[PDB]
Order: sequence, then structure tokens, then C-alpha cells
Amino acid sequence: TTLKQCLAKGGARTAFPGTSEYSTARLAYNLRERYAPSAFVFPTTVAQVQNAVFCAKQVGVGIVPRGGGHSYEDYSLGGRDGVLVVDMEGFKQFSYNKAAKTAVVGAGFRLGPLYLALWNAGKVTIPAGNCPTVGIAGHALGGGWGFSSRKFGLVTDNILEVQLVAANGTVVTANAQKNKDLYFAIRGAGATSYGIVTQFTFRVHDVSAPVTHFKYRWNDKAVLFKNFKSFQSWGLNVPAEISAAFYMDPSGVSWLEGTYLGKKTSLLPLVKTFLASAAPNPTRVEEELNWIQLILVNWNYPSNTNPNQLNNVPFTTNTFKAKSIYVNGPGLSDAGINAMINAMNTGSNAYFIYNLYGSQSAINKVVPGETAFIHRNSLYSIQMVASWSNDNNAVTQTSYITRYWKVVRTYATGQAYQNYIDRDMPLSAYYGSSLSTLIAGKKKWDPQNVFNFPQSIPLKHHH
Ligand SMILES: *Cc1cc2c(nc3c(=O)[nH]c(=O)nc-3n2C[C@H](O)[C@H](O)[C@H](O)COP(=O)(O)OP(=O)(O)OC[C@H]2O[C@@H](n3cnc4c(N)ncnc43)[C@H](O)[C@@H]2O)c(*)c1C
Ligand SMILES: *[C@@H]1O[C@H](CO)[C@@H](O)[C@H](O)[C@H]1NC(C)=O
Repeated sequence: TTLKQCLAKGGARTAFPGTSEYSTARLAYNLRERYAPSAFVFPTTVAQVQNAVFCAKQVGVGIVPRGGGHSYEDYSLGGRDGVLVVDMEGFKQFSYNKAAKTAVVGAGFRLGPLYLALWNAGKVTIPAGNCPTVGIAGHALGGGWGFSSRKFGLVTDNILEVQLVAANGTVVTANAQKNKDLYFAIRGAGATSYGIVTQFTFRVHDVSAPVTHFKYRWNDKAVLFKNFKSFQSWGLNVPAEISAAFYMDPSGVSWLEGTYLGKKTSLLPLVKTFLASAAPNPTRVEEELNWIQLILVNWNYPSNTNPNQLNNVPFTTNTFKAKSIYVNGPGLSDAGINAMINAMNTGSNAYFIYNLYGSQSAINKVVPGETAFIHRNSLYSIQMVASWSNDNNAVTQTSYITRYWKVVRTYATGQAYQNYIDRDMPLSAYYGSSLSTLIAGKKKWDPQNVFNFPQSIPLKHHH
């Protein structure tokens, strides 16, 4: 019996190659690897997820879940041709528990709509990232850094419980009590490798007080060293109420952007040392806002935008290779900063973003060894993106950003951030001391390797 016949038993919506539904379902954030699946199935019930998992095993196809489809390597199209893509768009269950300070979120949510629901429900939030069309699922299962993460932790740090459909078909629950091993794995390594998460339960945080958004911007190739060095010096001492990111690109633009959980009249003592050592005359934007306005501004909407825009943020696409790396305190040496900028200036149509972690952050304050997310001792991460619009430049752009990664590598660590997924990183760079444990759990929960992609947790232990 065929896959059409098998999935038809479950009754979920499907799309199969050659139809227009299948064509539009192929949309992904990165258009570089246009993998062609066997089929798309759109579950709205746990039963139907169980059907897809059963049918893929019977027909002998691969199977990956897809949330918001932002995977930098197109792994939610399978990372290879011929997979069954289980698009979880139909799982939008929401509920807020004010007394418990928790919320239930279905694995189909995007960050934009999720922020709106949590704001309307109780002026709360989770510390998610700032791209509104990103799915909560991949985001949360790989970490998740946003502009309140230095106060409230990573998204993954706020997973209190998940429910997933495992490889043998059973609905499972994982939290600090039930199935602690699976619960460890999904907080940092949950993408695909252990089954299809159907819902999350998050710890939520009060954001009803005013907050303050700041951004200091320059357009001058000559002040890049000075601005980045000042960012590093300042970043070592930033209190947890601030989450900031630095930006830089080969056209000469650079900026510091951040969110302060506090009143604007308190902000300037906290950014004084950065501005004092950066170059003179930054473009200066400092703005007191409420939380749902902050979400809008962090995605370039005017703060007077209707909050309901967060339900209809247009999905945009790009074609790119991305890499990442972690840098430890006190940061790059001065020689490293010049090597980085010189390497950046050998090319174009790229950008570079530095998310601040640091010893004051809730991220670095987790006890190590309790989550699959290991990067608990860095000053900042580097996101390295090189784009193209014509495949002629694919090889030169891919070589450019890989040269850049190797230059920075001399002055930094070998660890990378798994939500900036990179097929050329060894898994030890993402999972390190916890990878043995991850493989043990993979053996236990999917011995047949039903759920795999080019960088799924393997079944063989390193010797
Ligand atoms: C496109 C995009 C990505 C961003 C952006 N900004 C970020 C930010 O501000 N902070 C961050 O920490 N990261 C940012 N990123 C990267 C994203 O965090 C990652 O790209 C996330 O992994 C995206 O998640 P999602 O949209 O759900 O992408 P998918 O491609 O669908 O999934 C990725 C990965 O996870 C597996 N998976 C999805 N769904 C499930 C379920 N339900 N159960 C198990 N596993 C699941 C997929 O199979 C795949 O392997 C800004 C922008 C614009
Ligand atoms: C699937 O495996 C888990 C743990 O191995 C077990 O608890 C569950 O009952 C299994 N379901 C089956 C065999 O249908």
C-alpha cells in the first residue's frame, strides 16, 4: 500500500508532488536547498501525528516535523529528498495560568502570534527571539536567545514540560519528574531527533512595567574596531536587566541594539561606558515602550503600529550560508578584532550579529550539566550570514563565510549555537560533554533511527 493510501486513513490534510498545494508547501526561510519531500501532512490531532509516524515507518520514508520552517540548513524539509514533512501548523493550543505563571503552547505557534497571545492574556512573555515568523518549536528545542534572555533565560530554559509522539507511536510526557532523560535532551537537542513535540508548557514572566529600547548606529568603515572593542569592554559588566546585540556588515554599518527592563530615565548610567569608548556621533534612539510595542520595534515596526500586526507578519525568504561561534570573556584580543574585520572586508552581501551572554546573564547562571544546552560560559555568540541572489556567487559566498569562521576560530572557542545550524560543524561543537548522554537517550527512544537528518543525534557512541 502507498503513502497516499496510508495517510488517508488518518484523515489529515496532505499535499503530494505535482499539485499546487505541495508547491506552495515547499516554502522555507532558506531557499538554498529546495528539497522535494515525498509528501506534506498537516496534523490537527495527536492521532494524526501518530498516523504519519506509523505510515512513514510502513512505506519506508524518512519523517521530520516542521514548525516555522526557519532552519538554516532546510532540515525541516528533511535535509535530503523524499521525506514526509509533518507540518505542525495545526497545533495552536493556548492557555495561560496566572497563579502558576505558566502557559501551554502548541508546537505550531510562531513567535509573533505567541507574543500577542501572552501579552493579551496577562501581560506576560517568554524570552524568545525577535523574528516574528519563527516557530516556537525549533526555536525552543535548540535554545532561543531574545532581548529579555539575560533576565529571564533562554526559551529552552523555560520549558517546564513537553509532550511528543515517539518513534514507536506512544504519546510521551517529559518534565523534571516524568522521563527526565528525554526532558534533558529536548532542552537543547530536541529538533527532530527524539520524536515530534506536540505541545510545550512554558514558565512565563511578567512584563507589565515599562521597558526601554535603545539603538546606537554608525555608517563608517573606520570606526568598526573602536565600536566593537567598546562593545566587548562594556559587555563584560552589563546587568541582567539589559539584553543587547551588536551588528556589523561589510558596507561599514555597525550598531548596538538592546532592551532594558526598566525606565528610560534609568538607562544612561548603564550605557555610558559603551558610548564613551565608541566613536563619536552615533545615531541615537532611546524609547520607553510597553512590551508588545518592544516586540514591534525589535522587528522595525513603528511603535505606533497596531499590535495585531504580529498576527500577519509577512514571511520573507533568503538564500544564504550561515555559521556561528562562541567567544569567551574577555572577548577577542585586539589582534583578533582586526583579523575579524579584515576578513569581513574581503567580501560583501553579508552580516554579523553578536548576542551578549555574560556572567550576569540568567543563561550563564544555570548550573552546567542539567540541560542539553551547554553554552553557559561565553561572553557572546557570533552569527555569520552570507547571502546571494544568483547561484553564480554561491561558491564565492560560501567560501567567504567559511574563511571568516576560520579566522575568528583562531581567537575564540570551537563551540557553535545549534539554532544557527551548520552542516560543517561537528556535533561536539554543539553538544560537547553532554553528547554521550544524548546518544544514550537516542538509543533508548528511537533505536531504529526513524527520526533522522544530516545532524540528528547518532546511535553510535564515540569510541
Ligand atoms: C529565520 C529566522 C531564524 C532566527 C531568527 N532570529 C533568531 C533569534 O532572534 N534568536 C535565536 O535564538 N534564533 C533565531 N533564528 C534561528 C531560529 O531560532 C532557528 O532557525 C529555529 O530553530 C527555528 O525554528 P522553526 O521556525 O520551528 O524552524 P524549523 O525549520 O521548522 O525547525 C528547525 C528544526 O527543529 C525541528 N522541529 C520543528 N518542529 C518540531 C517539533 N514540533 N518537534 C520536534 N522537532 C521539531 C525541525 O525538524 C528542524 O530540525 C530570525 C529569523 C528570520
Ligand atoms: C514505546 O517505548 C516506551 C519506552 O521504551 C514504552 O514506555 C512504551 O510503552 C512503548 N510503546 C509501545 C511499545 O507501543
